Amino acid sequence: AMQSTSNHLWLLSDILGQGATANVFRGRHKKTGDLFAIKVFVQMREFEVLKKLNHKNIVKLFAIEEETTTRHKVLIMEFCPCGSLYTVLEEPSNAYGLPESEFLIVLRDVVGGMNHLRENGIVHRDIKPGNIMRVIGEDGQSVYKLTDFGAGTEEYLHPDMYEDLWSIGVTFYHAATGSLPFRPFEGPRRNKEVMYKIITGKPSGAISGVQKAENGPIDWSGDMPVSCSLSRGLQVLLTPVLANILEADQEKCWGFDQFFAETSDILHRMVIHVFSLQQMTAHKIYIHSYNTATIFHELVYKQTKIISSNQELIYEGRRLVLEPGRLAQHFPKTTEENPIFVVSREPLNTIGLIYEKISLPKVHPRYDLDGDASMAKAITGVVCYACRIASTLLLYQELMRKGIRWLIELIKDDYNETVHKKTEVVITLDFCIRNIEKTVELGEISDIHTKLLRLSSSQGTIETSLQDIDSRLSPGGSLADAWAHQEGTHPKDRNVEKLQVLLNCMTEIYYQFKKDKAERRLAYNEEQIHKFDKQKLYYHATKAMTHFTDECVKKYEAFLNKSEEWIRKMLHLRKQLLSLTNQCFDIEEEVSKYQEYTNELQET
Ligand SMILES: CN(C)CCCc1ccc2oc3nc(N)c(C(=O)O)cc3c(=O)c2c1
Repeated sequence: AMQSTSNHLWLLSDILGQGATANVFRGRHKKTGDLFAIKVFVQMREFEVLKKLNHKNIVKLFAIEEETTTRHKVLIMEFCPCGSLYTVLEEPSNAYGLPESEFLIVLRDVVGGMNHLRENGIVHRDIKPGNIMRVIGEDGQSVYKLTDFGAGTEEYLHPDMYEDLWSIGVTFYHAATGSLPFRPFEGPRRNKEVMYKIITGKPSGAISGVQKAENGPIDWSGDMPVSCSLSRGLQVLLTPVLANILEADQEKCWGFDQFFAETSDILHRMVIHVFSLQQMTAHKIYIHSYNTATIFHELVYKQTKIISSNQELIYEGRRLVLEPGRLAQHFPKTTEENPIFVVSREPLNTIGLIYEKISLPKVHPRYDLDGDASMAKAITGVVCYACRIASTLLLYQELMRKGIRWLIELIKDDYNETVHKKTEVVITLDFCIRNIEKTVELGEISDIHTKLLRLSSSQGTIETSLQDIDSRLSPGGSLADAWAHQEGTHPKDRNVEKLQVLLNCMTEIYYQFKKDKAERRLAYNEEQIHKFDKQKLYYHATKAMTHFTDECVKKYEAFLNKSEEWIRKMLHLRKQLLSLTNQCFDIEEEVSKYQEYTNELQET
């Protein structure tokens, strides 16, 4: 049994969305077989004007047909097989926030879609992840579209409307943190009056309000949580956009013009990957392609507290000198695995990666299809977070080994250049101390040897202290990079994939529990499978957290503690080589005052 039309037909089992106004079914065309989104319920004019609406970020309304049996007005819309943004946020990998690249696609499509709607004059009123569909483009990247804006949601209401830019800020915060900005204790249900009190609290600059106790306080915050998977450079640019659109004051509201301007400023910026080798921290500098490198060093300082003049950059095993006027679009292309390492002559504190330390929530023995579903979603997102941090800690160590293996070669290049200037002084020394011996009232000569022999003696002390550094930069010379290969974790251990095996098992049990919740009750046979796999869900999470802390974190903190000591020894050797090289330049000019002095007397 199923309904049909003159051109389309759909099964009632293939139901997609179910709302108050109508329901949307997954249907096909009677002549082509292509899949369409069939929506089964003044109109003839406001619907044909939605047909001409053609935009990348808007679901195309193809045609309007009338059903056969009930003669109901049926809308033939574009089918989006990936679901809505809410479906994307339900996956455990996005439980603590979307990927940073995926987050930029959402912001670009949402802004690009509403801007086209404002050019035509359509107010969306309700903008939630349920109103934003996802389509895979021809290139493989996601494409987000708007669809439902005709005649919103309890969690995405303005305080004055609770009794346009508001729901957009809640959606972006939800997509960036994986959670809602204003959450009471028992959720926005019976604590609905608390939800209204949270919004009317209007802390202006703050964007979050977590009630971690029943009828307790409201923990405000103006910054993104630590679990946010976005880069620190993106949070600095995203925070003021949300804070200025999350307050009831129309006097202090931004409006679409200032919103579209500042959002376009973020999307027009390219990414420059920079890894602080002395702090063991990876960063992402969001800089426009037309800015100079001076502004680039400014953004590196605002994210690493490194002075611009002290920023010494390394790229692909060689030093990198950035001209203060060199545009950002002419910088070398960088990735997360091949960034621009920044080192400074000043001593820097070794911090490492900062992440939220979360534990496993206890599993309840109550057989509750809704309880086990909400429990499986939270515990699987925790493993995704631990699997995310594990891969980040592995990347930090692998980036650390390359940066250290490069820096020792850059130091050996500075040592070899000192040898070049040493041979220039030794040749000048010998060809001037012996050219006097050939020619040899004598105090004009004896004072030279008492000064030339002091130069050859102090120059020799540089040679002894240089070959010592050559012995320190040798394998096993109290500065070798061999410890980095024999301390932390490696891709050979395959720790990220060992956690990802247990993650897929927990996700399949979660997806099965997600299906078990749709079914109101299970049979006796399926009930025990739901209980047996529920216990396996705990053993998989316990096995992963044990392997995460007792292997990934222990080896990381052992590698980090070893790195903090090697940085001091490296900073100590750089100060000696710099002094020894400076002791070769000042004596290079001290032998210049004597090579022309007595060697060239005056006589007709
Ligand atoms: C990857 N798997 C988990 C997909 C999840 C289920 C699904 C699939 C396709 C869909 O395609 C839609 N296409 C539309 N045009 C509209 C609308 O316009 O409201 C709504 C939907 C869905 O909800 C939907 C859900």
